Amino acid sequence: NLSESLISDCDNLGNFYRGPIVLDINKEFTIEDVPGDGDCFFHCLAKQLPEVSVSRLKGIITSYALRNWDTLTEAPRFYSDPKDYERELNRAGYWGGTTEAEIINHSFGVPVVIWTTEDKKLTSAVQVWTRKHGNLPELHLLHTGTHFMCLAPIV
Repeated sequence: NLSESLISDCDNLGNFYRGPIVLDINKEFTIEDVPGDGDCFFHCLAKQLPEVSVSRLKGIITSYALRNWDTLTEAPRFYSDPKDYERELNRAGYWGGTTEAEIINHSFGVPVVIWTTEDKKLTSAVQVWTRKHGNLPELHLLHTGTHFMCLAPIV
């Protein structure tokens, strides 16, 4: 259940893949609650990036958006320009999600896999950014209700 194994069951939607995939969360994954002031996205990914704190992650994302707006898709769809995005992203209560997942994928190069669940027991869908460069281990998340948890395939 790493990124490349999932995409044949997804649609290729350009900058990411997405597909309905229904897996038993308790049977297939380990999941972890991580606190946060927003929706837990940044703490979850800071945990999975061992040399990167929450504040450093936001700084990397901010810089990447300022310098790579022409090659991003999600942030430019929802924000007028990188300055507008920087102002919102850097509020303490900002809710992270797919917009930052793309920036993390492009900046660190790492695959990002976000599973969604509607009933908290089975997944309903997965969204996948495939590797862009480097050899960092994949970042996986579960999006449940209005928050994110860390996720890893059971070994």
